Amino acid sequence: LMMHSQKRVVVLGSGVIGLSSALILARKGYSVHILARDLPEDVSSQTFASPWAGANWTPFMTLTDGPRQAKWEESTFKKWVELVPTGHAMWLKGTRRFAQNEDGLLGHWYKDITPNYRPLPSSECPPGAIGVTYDTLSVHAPKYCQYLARELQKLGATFERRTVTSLEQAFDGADLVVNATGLGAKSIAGIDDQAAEPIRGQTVLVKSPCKRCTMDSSDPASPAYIIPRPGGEVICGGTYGVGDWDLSVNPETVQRILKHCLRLDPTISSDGTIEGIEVLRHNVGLRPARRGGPRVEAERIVLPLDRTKSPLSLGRGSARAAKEKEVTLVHAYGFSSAGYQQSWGAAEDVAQLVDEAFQRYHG
Amino acid sequence: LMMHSQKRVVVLGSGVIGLSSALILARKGYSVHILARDLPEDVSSQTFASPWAGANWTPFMTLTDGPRQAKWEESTFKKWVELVPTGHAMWLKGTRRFAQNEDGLLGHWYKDITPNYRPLPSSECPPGAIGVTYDTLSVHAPKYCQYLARELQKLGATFERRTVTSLEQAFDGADLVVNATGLGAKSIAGIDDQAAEPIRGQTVLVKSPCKRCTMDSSDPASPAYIIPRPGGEVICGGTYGVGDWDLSVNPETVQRILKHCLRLDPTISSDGTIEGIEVLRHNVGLRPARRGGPRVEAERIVLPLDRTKSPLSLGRGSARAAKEKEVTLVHAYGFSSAGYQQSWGAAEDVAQLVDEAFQRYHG
Ligand SMILES: [C][C]([N])[C@]1([O])=O[O@@-]23[C@@]45=[C]C([C])=C([C])[C]=C426N2=[C@@]4(C(=O)[N]C(=O)N=C4N5[C][C]([O])[C]([O])[C]([O])[C]OP([O])(=O)OP([O])(=O)O[C][C]4O[C](N5[C]=NC7=C5N=[C]N=C7[N])[C]([O])[C]4[O])[O-]2136
Ligand SMILES: [C][C]([N])[C@]1([O])=O[O@@-]23[C@@]45=[C]C([C])=C([C])[C]=C426N2=[C@@]4(C(=O)[N]C(=O)N=C4N5[C][C]([O])[C]([O])[C]([O])[C]OP([O])(=O)OP([O])(=O)O[C][C]4O[C](N5[C]=NC7=C5N=[C]N=C7[N])[C]([O])[C]4[O])[O-]2136
Repeated sequence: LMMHSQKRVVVLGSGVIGLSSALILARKGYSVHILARDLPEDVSSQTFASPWAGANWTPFMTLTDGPRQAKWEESTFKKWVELVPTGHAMWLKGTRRFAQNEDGLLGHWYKDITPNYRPLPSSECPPGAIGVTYDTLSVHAPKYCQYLARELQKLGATFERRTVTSLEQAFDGADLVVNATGLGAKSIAGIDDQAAEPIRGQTVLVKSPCKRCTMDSSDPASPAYIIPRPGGEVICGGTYGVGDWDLSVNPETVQRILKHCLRLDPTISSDGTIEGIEVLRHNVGLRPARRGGPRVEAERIVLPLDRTKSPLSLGRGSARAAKEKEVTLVHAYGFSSAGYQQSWGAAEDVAQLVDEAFQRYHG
Repeated sequence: LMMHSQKRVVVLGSGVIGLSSALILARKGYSVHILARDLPEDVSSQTFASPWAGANWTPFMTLTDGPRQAKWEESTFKKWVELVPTGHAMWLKGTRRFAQNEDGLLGHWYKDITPNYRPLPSSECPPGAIGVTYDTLSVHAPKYCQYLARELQKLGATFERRTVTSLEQAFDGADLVVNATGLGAKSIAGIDDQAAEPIRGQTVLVKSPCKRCTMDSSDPASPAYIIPRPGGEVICGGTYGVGDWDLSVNPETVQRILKHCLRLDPTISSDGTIEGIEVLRHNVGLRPARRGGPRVEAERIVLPLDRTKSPLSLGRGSARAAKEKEVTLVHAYGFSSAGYQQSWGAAEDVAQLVDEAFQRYHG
């Protein structure tokens, strides 16, 4: 007769959001099992977003438009500062950010977070653009997820490859699931979220000692960015193809991205020419976005599902029947272009929802 | 000092085409190694087509439009007949095929292949449609690939998971590669085929003892088909979304497919109603098609690649340089909606090209 945990949770999804959420829960003493199709070793899989990110910290919203996003970003910056000594995050000093106009600088809301924030002179911007410079942070996206997974191993979390088609498959050995499935949320019966949408991102991974980050949103016909990452490499971008599921490399996009990034910073090349860029890989990932913004909230659901709950329910629609339990589903998906930079703060909010649900519903 | 093989080949890709090609080569005494991202155990992976097929034998072209396709189909039918005794293929007796008009019956070219071919009376067709009936064959798509893989194991072929980005990575231990990469052919440097395109197919897998196949192309607003497969299950379709990469399940498509299939055959349900259909899974796969039709041909290529051969070449465009060898690349991709029904005949043509290349170029 042993004393077993009364704090079991399943995390569905093993991208940066599921991993971060799992880790804070494990630290809080929950017994965590991670169920996912794609795991941190899957460093070239296009069926999840996390391998493909820069990943730097670049706020995209005003406070009024994105209050949660700012909270989550501010919290994650603090965490990444703590990771610099051990090399899991890296300073991007003197990052340059260009916008079409003052509005695109988002009210400068993050100016107390990124050190050394200040305007750039027009001489330091693309023609007709406006700019600021500051010190930000980046992580090596696949290696950061693998780090989180090692931390999870030590805290007793376990992992299992599974592809779920209906929610009851996740409510396996726990009465609370964290839904961190990115795009998958649309096609799981009992979630069925039609608002989930991809935002396609093509990049070129380059070998370069360049440690300068440049974020250029001043040309609406050509998104571009240069994001150095731990390790001797730079990610050159990019695209933001809303609703585009295409996983193939566009060769014309390659040329546009490299020409534009070269204009922003010639040192990404050996000799300043497109031909001097040492290309390591051409990449395409689908950012998991959501019309109406990221979903971070707790829902109570009755199982089994019926066709009345979900058009995708399995079995005969004719059912209604069977055993019947109520469970808690804590959503955490739709982070779009900002899942890494929001991940720690989002995870903190997920863990708070789990604590509150446990108090109300789980004894 | 042992006598080693002088007949090494790599097959790049492990869908039905790569597997079939590998198997005929192994039978011919080649030493075959299969390199692929997705292998036959990956029965729910959306990054290749082969898990998702019906798979039945339904010619789609006239002889004049598709001479190779007909050759390949006729050969594969003979092979599948040979597989019926051991349960790897199944007769679909009294299959019904509906078309909008006589032209859609393709000149009846296959009437000596499928037993019991004859016209249907209009009373047996959707209103305004024309029809024929015949006996055809189907295989269980994922299990058929797993069968081929067991046959390959016995003949000494080996497998390795790899995702290739540039052709030299495949020319590993062999001077001849079979390129059976489906959609992947567009994004591998040294192949770069912009004509590769997906054709998206959504289906509903249903549990039903129904053994009747119905193929309905008489409604251009609603493709539909019911394909029984070994095992107690039927695949209900479908869609043909040319150029559509969307991997998510469309709930409105579910309703259209089930309503239309029910009109064609009520016995897919327990009680003849949509609600009586026992749904096992909702599926989306991308057929690997190609503008200009399937590509089955042998090319000679110099390695290393340079930026002049491929916009996606790795390293600096500035290169031209390095060791330099010529190798043989035998293409086998772009089979669209007909890769299973063409697979054996296509493999026979691949193996002939390999024999001829070996004679001319490989000693
Ligand atoms: C500049 C920037 N920002 C940009 O560009 O944007 O972006 C990214 C992405 C991409 C694609 C790119 C190209 C880039 C990048 N970069 C970054 C940065 O820098 N930063 C940040 O922050 N971010 C970013 N990004 C974005 C990201 O990536 C995102 O957001 C994330 O990753 C997201 O995450 P999550 O949410 O976690 O998601 P994922 O990863 O996708 O994962 C999912 C999961 O789940 C699973 N599943 C699904 N479904 C299912 C499942 N399982 C089971 N069953 C079912 N059914 C999967 O598998 C996984 O695990 O930028
Ligand atoms: C009625 C009919 N016909 C229709 O509907 O159409 O179709 C299919 C499909 C689908 C999707 C569906 C839904 C259905 C179905 N079905 C069938 C029938 O019935 N019959 C026939 O014949 N067919 C069919 N189908 C179609 C099929 O599926 C196809 O064609 C095939 O599968 C194709 O094959 P292949 O060519 O082999 O391809 P895949 O599978 O995709 O594979 C590929 C491979 O490769 C690899 N990769 C790529 N990339 C790469 C790689 N590796 C390495 N590296 C790189 N980069 C992959 O992974 C694999 O392995 O019907």
